[PDB]
Amino acid sequence: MNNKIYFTPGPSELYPTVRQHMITALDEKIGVISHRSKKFEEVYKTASDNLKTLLELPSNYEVLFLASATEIWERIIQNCVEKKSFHCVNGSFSKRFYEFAGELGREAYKEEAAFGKGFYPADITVPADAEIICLTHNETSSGVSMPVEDINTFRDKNKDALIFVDAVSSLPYPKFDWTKIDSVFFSVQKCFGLPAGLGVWILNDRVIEKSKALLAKRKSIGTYHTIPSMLEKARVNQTPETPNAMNIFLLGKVTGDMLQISADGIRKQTEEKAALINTYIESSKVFSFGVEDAKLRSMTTIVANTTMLPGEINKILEPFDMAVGAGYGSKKETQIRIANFPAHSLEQVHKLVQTLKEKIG
Amino acid sequence: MNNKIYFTPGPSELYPTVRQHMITALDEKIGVISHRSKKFEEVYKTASDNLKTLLELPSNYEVLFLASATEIWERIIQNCVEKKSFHCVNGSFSKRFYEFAGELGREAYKEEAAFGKGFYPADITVPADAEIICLTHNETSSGVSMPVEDINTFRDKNKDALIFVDAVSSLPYPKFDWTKIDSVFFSVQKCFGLPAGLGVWILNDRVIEKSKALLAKRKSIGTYHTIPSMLEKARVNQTPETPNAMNIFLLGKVTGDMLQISADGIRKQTEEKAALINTYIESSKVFSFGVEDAKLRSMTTIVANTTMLPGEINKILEPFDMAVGAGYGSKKETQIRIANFPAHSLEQVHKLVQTLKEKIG
Repeated sequence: MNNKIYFTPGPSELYPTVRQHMITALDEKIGVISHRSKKFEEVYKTASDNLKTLLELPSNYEVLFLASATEIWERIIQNCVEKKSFHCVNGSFSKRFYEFAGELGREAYKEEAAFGKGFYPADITVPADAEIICLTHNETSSGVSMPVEDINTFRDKNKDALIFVDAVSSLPYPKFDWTKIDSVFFSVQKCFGLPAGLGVWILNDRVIEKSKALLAKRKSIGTYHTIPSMLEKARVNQTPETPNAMNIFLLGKVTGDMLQISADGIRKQTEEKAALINTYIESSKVFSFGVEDAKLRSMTTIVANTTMLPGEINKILEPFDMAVGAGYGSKKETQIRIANFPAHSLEQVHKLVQTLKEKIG
Repeated sequence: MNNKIYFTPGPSELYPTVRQHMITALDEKIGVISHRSKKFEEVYKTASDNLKTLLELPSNYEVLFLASATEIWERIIQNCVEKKSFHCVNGSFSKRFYEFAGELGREAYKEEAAFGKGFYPADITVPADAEIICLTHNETSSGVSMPVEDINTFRDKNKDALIFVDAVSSLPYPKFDWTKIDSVFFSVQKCFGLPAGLGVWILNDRVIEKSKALLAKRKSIGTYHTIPSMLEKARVNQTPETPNAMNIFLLGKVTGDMLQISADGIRKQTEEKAALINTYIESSKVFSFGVEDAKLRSMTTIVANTTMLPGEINKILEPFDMAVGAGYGSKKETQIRIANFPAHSLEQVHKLVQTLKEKIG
């Protein structure tokens, strides 16, 4: 029995109801039913509808299921970019997405900020010939966010561009204005508290139409995971290929649970936990903020500079059945990353902070 | 509690140990651990090694994990075909794979047999400029197989071509001669008895080298799921993106179970069940063979023509806690499809046949 609580930024601690929901999945033989069955269609619709409700999506948006967020990066470029994209790059994830454009033979503009820093939109312009704008709400590697108010400044910079937001390590925390962007995506092993194995692509009419326009130009936009392919199946509560039904099932159940709290309720809970952690960092003799600009510090993946090795910190936390993440990549010995996801309770965070205060200081 | 036994050809009845293995997964927090952790590397290696052992793969082959078999169709063409492929097409799955080539801008040769029929290699030639040969060991839509002895005839028809075999609905039944082909693939929701959400691509040095050659020619071969990308990670017991750890875990456990029986043992078990079913079809007043040539009838997905509607058959079977598949597509009212996978026991098949004999005849 693994009793350790993981404050790691994805995969992470499973949403607390997942165990019982998985037992239900096994009992109901969710893993056995046909992906073409009425029962599967019901499972699909529950997850799709619950996301639309939780995220308050308008009628011009659709929800599509894929294998991973990384897959979604690829599909965005294949379906929606003929020649050029524009990317805000400030860390490892936003950088990799930018790199995909070139690997796929496209030309990408890059607006870059140093690792540990964010963006100041007043200073940013977007070339007119950029077809899409790729923003990262939460750069998980560095702990920097692009708040919704900043995201909202991009629409007028290039009115015709399709705006995509990576909220992989933050949704459902940000509350988007769906009229100012065109698409958001995530995968389920971060704030949704599921095992990895499912990506979710939320996209609007403008995105769909762009894919259809490229296909009409006799450009290949893919195969099974073209937007039209996925859309045709989504309209009958299905997927083109046999999907990860277990996760679609679990997602509908967890989102149901989330709806009982409400998205705003979860947001408040997220903020209360972040405040506990940040208050401790304000006076810690070991930890300091990994991101200088307080407005741009992530509420969901809190990155702290540390004078102590993360390995040493985790060794101290082990007897207390807790673990935090180490810094990303080359920061693995100089920062920690504390996941603050819905799966993490106030009491768990309280225990973490108290333990850190007492044993690390 | 869903107590019905599903003889459906994928998804299908879970391997009998899956329930307890899933409980272990939950207990060990397999869904929580990092995909970059030593523990994950161990899980990965167990699944990879067990497949190499079970399938008796030689040293020039590697095992790669993807999201689905359908994804693998796409990746084969992207990574390995510059201009032209060759496909044997005799049903819905083999047809769709063939269609992907054109959707991706390639030109595909098609060797076609009617639905319900198979191939006679003596009569088949492969153009020299075909870069790959795509064979389907088990055409799940029609219940027709291409036995290994027939598969083996292709190597000399085009020595330089890469030979790919779709064994999605049959592995581990066929026993391939790995020197006469270059790659095989499957997904886990058929004979491996897992919930859907994992594809497996087994490929050799020749396949790997072709991908590297195309990339060198300055052709895009993809992004996260290029062969080199996947290979680099496979060599450290990882994947490029966050994968379906639950299924990688379950796959290693089930393959462990399978190894205790042995692949040849499972083959004998498969044959014994098929014989029970086929003996009944020989004298049934309702069922007849969906495939005329006995040599080409599938041992894993048995297709029978039926004078009774599958819906009526299943209504009769319902009180007995069993179900069979209906015919594929336009055959949904005139054929049934009986899955005979490792998950189905001799006693279960015996119960099915006895019930059919007694109630249908």
